Amino acid sequence: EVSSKIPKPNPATAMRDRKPLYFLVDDGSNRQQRAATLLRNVDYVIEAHFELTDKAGAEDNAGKHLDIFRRRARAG
RNA sequence: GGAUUGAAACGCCAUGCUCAGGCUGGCGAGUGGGCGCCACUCUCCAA
Repeated sequence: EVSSKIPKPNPATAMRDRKPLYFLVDDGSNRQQRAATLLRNVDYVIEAHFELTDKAGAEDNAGKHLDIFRRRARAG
């Protein structure tokens, strides 16, 4: 894996003088090795329900979104 | 259309099992034993 993220550029100066930008993965300490332990077979069932946000418009109704959700889930 | 301690993340670049060594030297299938004992082509048919 990699050691660090990328920095923000300045579009103006970048083009006004052609300059390459990149991150060099293979260089020195940039390379980092990480181990992991993980599950191998899973299955679950989830129970939940909706609730109205404060910014919601007056026309919004939870049941409508719930029906949309059921449609989408059935259709995959 | 904000936010699954999440969003991105190569095990990678390459190296001869090599050089060589006798299954050899040699040993008798060899000694010896009867196919023998004995038995009618014989009775009669002109040229």
